[PDB]
Amino acid sequence: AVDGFAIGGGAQLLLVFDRVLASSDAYFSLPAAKEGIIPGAANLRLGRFAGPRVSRQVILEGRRIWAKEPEARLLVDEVVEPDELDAAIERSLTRLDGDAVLANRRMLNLADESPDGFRAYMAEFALMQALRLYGHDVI
Amino acid sequence: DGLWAALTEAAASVEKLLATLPEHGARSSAERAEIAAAHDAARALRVRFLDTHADAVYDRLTDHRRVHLRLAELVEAAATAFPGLVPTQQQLAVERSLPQAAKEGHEIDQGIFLRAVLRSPLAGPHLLDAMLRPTPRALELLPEFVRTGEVEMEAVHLERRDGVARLTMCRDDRLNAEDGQQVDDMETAVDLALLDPGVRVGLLRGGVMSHPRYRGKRVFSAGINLKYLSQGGISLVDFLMRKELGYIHKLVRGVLTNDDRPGWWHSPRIEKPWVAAVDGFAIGGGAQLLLVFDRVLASSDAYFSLPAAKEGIIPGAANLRLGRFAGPRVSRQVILEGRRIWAKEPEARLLVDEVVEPDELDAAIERSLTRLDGDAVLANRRMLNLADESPDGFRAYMAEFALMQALRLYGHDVI
Amino acid sequence: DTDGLWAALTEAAASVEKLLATLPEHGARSSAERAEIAAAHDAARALRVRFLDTHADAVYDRLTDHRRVHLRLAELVEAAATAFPGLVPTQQQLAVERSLPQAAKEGHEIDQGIFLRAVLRSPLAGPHLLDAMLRPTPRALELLPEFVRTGEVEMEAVHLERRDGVARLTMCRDDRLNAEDGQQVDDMETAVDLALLDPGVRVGLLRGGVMSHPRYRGKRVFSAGINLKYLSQGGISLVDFLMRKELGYIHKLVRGVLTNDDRPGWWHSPRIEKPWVAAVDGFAIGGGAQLLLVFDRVLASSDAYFSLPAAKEGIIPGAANLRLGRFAGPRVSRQVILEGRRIWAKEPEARLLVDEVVEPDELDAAIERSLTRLDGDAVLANRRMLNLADESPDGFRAYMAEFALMQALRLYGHDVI
Amino acid sequence: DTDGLWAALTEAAASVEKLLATLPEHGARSSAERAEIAAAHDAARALRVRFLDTHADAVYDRLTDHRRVHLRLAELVEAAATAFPGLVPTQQQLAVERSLPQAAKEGHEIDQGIFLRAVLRSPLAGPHLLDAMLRPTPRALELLPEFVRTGEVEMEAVHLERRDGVARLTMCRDDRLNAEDGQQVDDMETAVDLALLDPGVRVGLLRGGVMSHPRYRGKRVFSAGINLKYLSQGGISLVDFLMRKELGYIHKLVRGVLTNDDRPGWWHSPRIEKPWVAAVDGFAIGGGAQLLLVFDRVLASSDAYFSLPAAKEGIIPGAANLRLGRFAGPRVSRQVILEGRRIWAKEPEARLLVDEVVEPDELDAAIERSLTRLDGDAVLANRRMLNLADESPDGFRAYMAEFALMQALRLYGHDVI
Ligand SMILES: CC(C)(COP(=O)(O)OP(=O)(O)OC[C@H]1O[C@@H](n2cnc3c(N)ncnc32)[C@H](O)[C@@H]1OP(=O)(O)O)[C@@H](O)C(=O)NCCC(=O)NCCNC(=O)Cc1cc(O)cc(O)c1
Ligand SMILES: CC(C)(COP(=O)(O)OP(=O)(O)OC[C@H]1O[C@@H](n2cnc3c(N)ncnc32)[C@H](O)[C@@H]1OP(=O)(O)O)[C@@H](O)C(=O)NCCC(=O)NCCNC(=O)Cc1cc(O)cc(O)c1
Ligand SMILES: CC(C)(COP(=O)(O)OP(=O)(O)OC[C@H]1O[C@@H](n2cnc3c(N)ncnc32)[C@H](O)[C@@H]1OP(=O)(O)O)[C@@H](O)C(=O)NCCC(=O)NCCNC(=O)Cc1cc(O)cc(O)c1
Repeated sequence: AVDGFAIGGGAQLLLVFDRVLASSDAYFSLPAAKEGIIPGAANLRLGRFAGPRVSRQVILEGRRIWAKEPEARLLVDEVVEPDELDAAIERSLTRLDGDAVLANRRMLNLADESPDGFRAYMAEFALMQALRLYGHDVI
Repeated sequence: DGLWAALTEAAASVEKLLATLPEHGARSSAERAEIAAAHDAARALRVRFLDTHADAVYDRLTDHRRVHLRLAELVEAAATAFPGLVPTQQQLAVERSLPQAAKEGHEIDQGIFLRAVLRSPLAGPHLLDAMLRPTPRALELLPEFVRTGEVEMEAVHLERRDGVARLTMCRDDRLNAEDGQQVDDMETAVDLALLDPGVRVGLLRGGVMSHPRYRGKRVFSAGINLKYLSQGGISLVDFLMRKELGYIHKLVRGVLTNDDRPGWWHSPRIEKPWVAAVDGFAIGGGAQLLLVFDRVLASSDAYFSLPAAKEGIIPGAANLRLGRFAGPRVSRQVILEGRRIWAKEPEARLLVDEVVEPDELDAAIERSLTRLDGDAVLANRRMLNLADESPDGFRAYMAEFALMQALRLYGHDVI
Repeated sequence: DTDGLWAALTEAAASVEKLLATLPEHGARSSAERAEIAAAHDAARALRVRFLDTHADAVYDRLTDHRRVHLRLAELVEAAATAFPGLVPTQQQLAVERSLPQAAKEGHEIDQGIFLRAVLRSPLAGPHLLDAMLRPTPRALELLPEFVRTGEVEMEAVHLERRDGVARLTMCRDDRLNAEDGQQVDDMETAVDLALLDPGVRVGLLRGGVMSHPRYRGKRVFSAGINLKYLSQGGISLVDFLMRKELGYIHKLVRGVLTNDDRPGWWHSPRIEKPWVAAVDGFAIGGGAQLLLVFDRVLASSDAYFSLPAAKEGIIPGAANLRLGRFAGPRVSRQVILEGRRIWAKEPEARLLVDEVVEPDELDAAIERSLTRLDGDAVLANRRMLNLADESPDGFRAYMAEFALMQALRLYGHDVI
Repeated sequence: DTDGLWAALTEAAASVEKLLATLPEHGARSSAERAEIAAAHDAARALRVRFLDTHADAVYDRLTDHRRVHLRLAELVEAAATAFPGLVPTQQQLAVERSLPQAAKEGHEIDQGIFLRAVLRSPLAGPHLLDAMLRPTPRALELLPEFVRTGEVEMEAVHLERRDGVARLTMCRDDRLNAEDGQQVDDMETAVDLALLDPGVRVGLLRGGVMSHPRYRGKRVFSAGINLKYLSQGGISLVDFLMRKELGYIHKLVRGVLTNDDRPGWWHSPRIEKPWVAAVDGFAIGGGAQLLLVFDRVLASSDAYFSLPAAKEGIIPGAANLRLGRFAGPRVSRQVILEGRRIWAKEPEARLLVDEVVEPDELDAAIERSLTRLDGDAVLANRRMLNLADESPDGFRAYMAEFALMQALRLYGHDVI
């Protein structure tokens, strides 16, 4: 559930949950673009959520999607006024209970992101990131 | 006929129980029920008298539509020339002293009056024309403003620059929360802006806020001051009416000037294009005004509402305009169900023109003012308004408002 | 008299009077026999107009003791018939007419059309006749007390109910998909009237009940429009249905009912008005979808649509021509009306007439939460203000004037049938 | 008459007449000499107004034997000139004014603007001058028979052609991408009267024919704005084009043509109207897109765009300021009219001027299939009732009245040139 805002790792995590809720006053970004480091596994996942086009407007040009703009539905599931977010949230948890969800979830992930896919990506990350750490402009 | 005195004994009885009874708050139940019944018979009579004698009453107060009188002036003049028809200065004074919760609702009479006046195809266009003429305090500070280029006033901060009359809502305490003193600095900011030959385009925005929840950030407006509302600080006439017949109307049609300066035959009114920029949010009157500018800009983090729906009062002339902006369907989701359109949701484009990130709003705004310069804009603007909202349309609406609002003022739940 | 028209008209008709009297019924109609009856009619109706263009207010003043007695449509046209023979059909003529094969009638209702129009075009009569069809009907004034004590009233077309401060109206014609006719128009006005008066009703509700016909069994439909049956046969009445609907209850939903100078606060609120909510199941077609443009809040179920179908050969769909515009734009409206387009609840342009489009298994819940959001005494004030800005008393009056003679024309235009 | 506002005016026109006749030719004039002649015009025009605010109906009654003779714009202003010297330019002065460049003209048209504005504000002469403009023109009337015969007219601008009940208009001006001008407007109205009085036509269609200019060779092109070069050069007549085309043919596409009490049913339909379908190829700029705001069905190509370019330095974009808001809302219409926005065929908001958008490949078949959906009778009785609610008689006239003098002032505004 997103209150206020999801910037950076905050946003990165939203690409791994089964259901994302956010109050209408929210927005999301990774706006480390011109100087910051690589935003984790976002470069690996944001693609499958909002295409290569948006994916780059976000991560490369530093754009941010506002909770209420149409394109926010590529990342979030539900968007409601903060003074009803609580119930939106509760009524949410009770919908993913059954063991039917455990199975379907599990297959869906097997399709979205696979073992080789994550491994290959995390490999290059290990180094790429290192270097991006000790890089003049990020420092 | 003999309607007058009829009305008179009516205000008579009322005047009576106006002393015999104990302070409001300790009456009972044929105590209350009796004053209440009284008033009704009186106000009921105030109406019948005016339905047939408004034009007369108006003619006597203005030497037959020969002297333009602003709202305050007109109602006052009405009081001393027709005791019982509308409250006197002092009478109101007693009222304003008490808290909006315990008043006898004497404003409702001004509501019944001002209504009948605007309902006439003779008096109404005149009371209106009269509320379009430059405000004295404005003609007072004009020369000083023209030479200075800067006028500092409690709620508003005017400033001419590059041909722009930039107004800046600066309640560095209270989120520009409107109040009948702002409605004054505001109507003066507009006039000066319109009469300053050096101004071509107007700009309305919010200054930086001092309050902790918003220190260092601009805020457009938080609607009306809910506080003074309960306390008895929101004048039906001096604020709620003066507001819609005063500056807000000027932003549409301009300042009715005196036959002086070449062109008056084709343009008795000086109008200019205005541009509103929204920072943070436009709640209430803040939002209401956005339905009258030539160009609205807003940072992507903004939203708008009038979310007085289940208890509050009528949101000004919104009920009259929001329709033409977003259909009867949305119009009601906003005003009736209390919904708010977020700057970035698609439906925000029914109200705003441009929406950009706050760290580029400044340029979006500048590049905006330079686009409404030519005299081609003055003409096209003027015709567009003639189509969108017409004279009869506004008059009819403002009429019923005069009363409807009055009553919505002294209504249990709003209080 | 002086004018002269009253005699020209009095004779012009006198002619038709005879000509009809002599010639046989229709179809026998030798032949250009008709061209004569034709011309007779045209010269007569042409005269009915000129007379009223200059004497409507008078004629109206005599029928209502100078705008001093409120008379409903039926009453007014009847009163007109006996006091100005030739101007408008008599209870009898209409009888003869209302018992023939629509496609073979002289078209006397057209006379009723020329009257309703001139009467509404007048800024004198106009307001008065309409404030007369603001006023609550007798049937309801009569039924009110039992309603206040019971909270239940089973009528033929509608089923009224008071539950939780909500006037639940339920168009219940399951045999025809809530078709349309004078009894329906009579039950709806009565029902609406009862709602508006019941000091126990804060908000109104209109939904269709479950249908019993085999095509849509178990489910419920909002309305399937005007009963075509009864228009073919003849006999969708121009005055007891078409005009009544628009000036009576449909207009009450917008301005409330007009009460006598009884209660305290009349001087300021002569009419009792409350918000209304309409929920759509299955569909609204025809008159049904016409109503949608008068409701404060509106729900439909995902899998329905809204259309006014008669594009190429039907009639005029009431005030949908004065209202759709304000709702979806000049192109939308001409699409819906002129080219019979249909809109589905789940398509974008649907949010132009619908406030919420909710899965059928969730509709009950949505409806119930909306009835709880239009409570206040502010919502009543903001409602009255908004309707004033949308549909000014004048615009409506004007549109109804022409509609009465135009719908009348369309009600007989040979093609219609 | 007695209040002698006329002698003031008369008196004033002289001070102008003297100053001109005794001061050097325009550009030869000194700063002071400029300020003086200019001061005289203002005092004169200022007086032209005051006189008419109180005597328009009179002046109008004398020029038309008390609203008893319908006179078109040209006729009326001419008649006004000879019967009230000083009120409005004579044919001669208009002749001279034309001889020069916009900006050495004394701007006499402004007077015709003050005149036309006074007449239209009058609830008496207003609707009367407007009915005279709806009457069919002498040229059209002249050609009505040969059109009924041949089924084809071919004027310098348009090219009319009956075909299946369709009055196919085609603004063929390949030389200029169909830039409006004085003649173009004449043929347009003639072409529209023809389509309206020819019983053979049921549905009219406006479309731009193939171009002949190298840049566009081979492609059809709806419209490319008003003929500029004349705005520079002095061909745009405030009356014979700007006003005519609004009060004339463009208004006939809405209400049709007012006939005489000839054929039967005139008592209920004094005007003959029919549906229209414009089709946009390439683009629709200026006056062109102004036309789309009154059609019954707009077809547009995929590559087409719409705009009202007369933004920064120009003249009012026609009754567009009266209609645009109704199709796109106050924030649309200003973006388009004030800021100069341009709407493309394939973008979302194009659906709020256009009904269909199809690839040039198939636009041709599409236009056809729609030409056969407005055939109906209700499609006349729906059309007519929609246009009444869309744009009121008062509403339109109010606009026109202020347009006449606001636009007259634009022709001469310094920027425009
Ligand atoms: C805007 C808010 C949501 C901000 O929430 P926060 O971030 O929670 O800030 P807050 O801590 O609440 O407020 C910041 C600060 O501003 C003050 N503030 C905020 N809103 C107001 C208003 N409306 N008045 C006065 N002071 C205000 C608030 O009191 C705080 O100072 P403190 O009380 O000392 O703490 C909140 O302030 C709020 O809900 N205000 C209610 C807004 C409102 O409902 N206005 C009602 C509008 N109703 C009309 O305009 C009616 C109207 C107006 C007209 O002009 C004409 C007409 O015909 C009809
Ligand atoms: C709704 C439908 C599409 C349903 O299709 P199906 O699922 O195919 O059901 P059906 O088998 O056709 O009909 C089910 C059932 O309802 C009956 N039914 C359905 N519609 C009607 C109508 N309109 N009248 C009478 N009975 C009807 C139908 O006759 C069936 O019973 P049977 O005849 O014995 O079989 C169909 O019934 C239909 O097309 N109805 C036409 C709807 C229509 O065009 N109404 C016209 C509306 N035109 C107006 O309201 C004009 C108007 C009304 C006003 O109120 C005011 C005004 O000023 C103008
Ligand atoms: C359409 C264009 C963008 C086309 O660009 P291109 O492909 O670059 O073609 P061009 O080479 O410029 O023009 C092709 C050809 O058509 C001629 N042409 C194009 N537009 C015009 C106009 N408006 N007038 C005359 N001739 C024209 C142009 O002069 C060329 O011939 P040449 O001059 O000999 O070369 C261009 O022609 C253009 O910008 N025209 C300006 C369009 C314009 O602004 N019209 C102004 C509209 N303003 C109104 O209608 C105001 C109005 C009209 C009314 O009817 C009523 C009313 O109340 C108010």
